[PDB]
Amino acid sequence: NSPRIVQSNDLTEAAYSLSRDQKRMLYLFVDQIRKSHDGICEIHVAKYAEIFGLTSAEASKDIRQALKSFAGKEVVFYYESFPWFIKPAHSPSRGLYSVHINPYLIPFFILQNRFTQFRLSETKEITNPYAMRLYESLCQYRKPDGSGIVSLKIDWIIERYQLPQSYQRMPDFRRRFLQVCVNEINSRTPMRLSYIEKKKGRQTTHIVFSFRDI
DNA sequence: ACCTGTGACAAATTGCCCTCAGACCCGCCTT
DNA sequence: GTAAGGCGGGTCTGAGGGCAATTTGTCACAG
Ligand SMILES: [Mg+2]
Ligand SMILES: [Mg+2]
Ligand SMILES: [Mg+2]
Ligand SMILES: [Mg+2]
Ligand SMILES: [Mg+2]
Repeated sequence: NSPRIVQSNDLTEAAYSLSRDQKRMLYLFVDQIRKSHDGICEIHVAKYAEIFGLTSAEASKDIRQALKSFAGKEVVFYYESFPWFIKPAHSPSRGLYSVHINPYLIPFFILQNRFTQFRLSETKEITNPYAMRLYESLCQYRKPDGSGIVSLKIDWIIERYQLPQSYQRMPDFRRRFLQVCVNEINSRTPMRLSYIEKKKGRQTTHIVFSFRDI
C-alpha cells in the first residue's frame, strides 16, 4: 500500500540534474501537490526517516543538504527553463521544513493522455540518480501486465539526463552508466531488464530496452 | 582518422559514529 | 491523610561535527 506517484511525461523527459536525495524529496512534493493549489509543500524529518529507512540524524542531514543545493538549479521542458524554488526553504518548527515550489511548474507536474506512474516502494532502494531517471523512462512505456519495449536515442539520453562530459566516449558510457544502472534496476526493483545496441556504421546510436515484471 | 576495453588516479558519495541542546512528559514535592 | 497545580529532571529528537570504504568521473595506453 505504498504511495502511488503519477506524473506528466513532460517531467519524465525533462532536462535537469538532481541528486538522489533531491529526487526522493521531489516525489513527495509531487504527491502533496497532487492531492488538491499554490506550490507550498512541507517535509517532516521523522516520517522521511521512516519512509527511507534512515535514522533521525541522517534524515536531517539528507534534507538539509538537499534543500541548500536546489539554489540555482533550473528545469528545461522541450525549450523553456524554470527554477525549481522561488524562495529559500525554512524551518518553522523543529523537525519540519517548509518549501516554496515555483507555481509555474504545477501544470507540468499534472494532460490526461500522457503520464507516468509507479509505486514509491519501487524506487526507494535505488542509489544512483541516473538509474532513477532510467527507471522512470521505462515506466512511461509499461503495460498493465508490467512489460514493455522502447528504443532511446543516445544523444537524447545524454541531453535529458545531463550525463557528465566524459560519457560522450562510448566505452565510458557503457562501463559507468549503462551497466551500473541496468544492474541496480535488476537488483533493487521488481523489474527485470535487458538491452541491445543499435548501430549505424561504426557508431552506436540507440539502446533498445526490454522488460517484464517478477 | 575512427572504434573498442582496461588500468590508474581523483573527486564525490555512501552508511556510520559521537555530542549536546530542544521539545515533551510526568513523578514528586508543596500548599 | 487527601488533592490539585507548578517545576526539575529524564527521555526522545534532530542539528551539528566527523569518518573510512566504495562508487563515479576522467584520461592514457594498446589493440
Ligand atoms: Mg551527484
Ligand atoms: Mg546521506
Ligand atoms: Mg566513423
Ligand atoms: Mg594498459
Ligand atoms: Mg591504433
